[PDB]
Amino acid sequence: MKKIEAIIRPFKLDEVKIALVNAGIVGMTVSEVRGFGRQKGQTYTVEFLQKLKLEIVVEDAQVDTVIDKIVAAARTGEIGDGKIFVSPVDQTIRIRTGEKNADAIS
Amino acid sequence: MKKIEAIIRPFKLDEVKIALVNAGIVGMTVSEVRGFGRQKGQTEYTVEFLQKLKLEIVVEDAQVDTVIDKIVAAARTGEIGDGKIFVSPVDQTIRIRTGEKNADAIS
Amino acid sequence: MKKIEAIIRPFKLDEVKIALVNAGIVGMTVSEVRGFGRQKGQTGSEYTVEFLQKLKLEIVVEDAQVDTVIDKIVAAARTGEIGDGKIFVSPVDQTIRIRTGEKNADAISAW
Ligand SMILES: Nc1ncnc2c1ncn2[C@@H]1O[C@H](COP(=O)(O)OP(=O)(O)OP(=O)(O)O)[C@@H](O)[C@H]1O
Ligand SMILES: Nc1ncnc2c1ncn2[C@@H]1O[C@H](COP(=O)(O)OP(=O)(O)OP(=O)(O)O)[C@@H](O)[C@H]1O
Ligand SMILES: Nc1ncnc2c1ncn2[C@@H]1O[C@H](COP(=O)(O)OP(=O)(O)OP(=O)(O)O)[C@@H](O)[C@H]1O
Ligand SMILES: O=C(O)CCC(=O)C(=O)O
Ligand SMILES: O=C(O)CCC(=O)C(=O)O
Ligand SMILES: O=C(O)CCC(=O)C(=O)O
Ligand SMILES: [Mg+2]
Ligand SMILES: [Mg+2]
Ligand SMILES: [Mg+2]
Repeated sequence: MKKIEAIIRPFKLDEVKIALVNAGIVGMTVSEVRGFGRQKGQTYTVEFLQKLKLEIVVEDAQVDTVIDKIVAAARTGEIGDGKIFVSPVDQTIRIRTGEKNADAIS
Repeated sequence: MKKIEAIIRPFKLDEVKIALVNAGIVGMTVSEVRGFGRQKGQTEYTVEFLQKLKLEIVVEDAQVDTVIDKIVAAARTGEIGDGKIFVSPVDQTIRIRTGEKNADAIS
Repeated sequence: MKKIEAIIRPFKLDEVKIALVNAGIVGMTVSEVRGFGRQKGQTGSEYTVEFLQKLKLEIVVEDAQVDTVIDKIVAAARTGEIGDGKIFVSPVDQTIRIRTGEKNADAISAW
């Protein structure tokens, strides 16, 4: 299991969501963040820009799927399109039922 | 060391916090997020986000099952959307005020 | 690759941003969070555990930069009073820059 964290432009949320659900990736967590990349917030002094952070936990088999769909959906081709961080998840538990791992993600 | 990340119904934060603290787990970070799971935002094609709270608690390996059990007992209501919990590795914890590390930075 | 998460006092954001960028650490994500540590949101006695406003910094870097990031975070954010903050380091398997599809070292670099 992996966690996928993607920072994207806020207006791209809808397209990203649709692309993931259509590919059978259903379950994600969204929050509001500010940030900068290599260009230090310049569309020198350094600025933070509004972004959205998507968090998506899946089975290792699905990681490349999640990455492609976000990239396809979030790319405009201008600087500040986002960045994606894949990190390990040791264990997932659904709270309602107590199911673990594969059963908690499907 | 591990990070436990629990997404829960917002109203359940108080109970969750007291349960954790009374079990000796003391240090957590909370943020407002939106989300959906399997049922796509529906309690009732469409997919919607609902407001959830995300709890992050970094603890030692030996405390993980305690954190999980306490969050589950406090957070469950019995209905879809009760939450989900992810445990992930943490290499290093550092207390900024003293520069203390790891077990002494969590204790 | 490591993710550094630092929970700091909100008014320290600028000092941290300056210290880090000047050390060659350029790329960061900030969010608003609430928290308590060992002293349970406190500072007469007091009985409720309270959440206080904090900022979460997330900085992904190459392994060779972890020490610099911690040093600069400590120096910028410390005040000597409780609640100064906590830093968590955790592994990153893969980084992808969405504009180009560059990965890992390229996608963390300034190039
Ligand atoms: N190393 C990093 N660590 C944590 N967050 C980062 C990092 N790099 C970028 N971010 C976050 O991702 C957002 C998007 O970054 P961005 O797309 O600007 O990356 P970039 O490397 O500058 O690529 P580009 O050249 O296409 O702009 C940033 O505003 C910030 O939130
Ligand atoms: N795979 C996932 N990745 C990231 N976040 C998730 C995932 N699944 C759920 N979440 C987050 O946890 C929240 C609660 O999920 P929820 O409890 O509805 O999970 P579920 O698997 O659908 O279980 P249930 O059948 O009990 O609803 C979601 O709104 C979302 O924020
Ligand atoms: N074990 C933990 N897990 C998750 N978040 C934590 C933990 N400990 C602290 N935090 C977060 O970091 C913030 C600052 O912590 P704080 O500096 O008060 O740590 P401390 O251990 O109490 O050290 P000090 O004695 O200097 O106050 C908290 O408000 C909370 O957001
Ligand atoms: O965030 C943007 O839209 C442009 C600025 C940028 O790419 C950056 O700060 O890295
Ligand atoms: O989040 C809720 O309270 C109901 C919706 C749900 O369970 C889901 O989207 O998976
Ligand atoms: O967060 C603060 O500024 C003081 C309270 C504190 O240190 C804590 O809850 O651990
Ligand atoms: Mg950029
Ligand atoms: Mg659900
Ligand atoms: Mg404290």
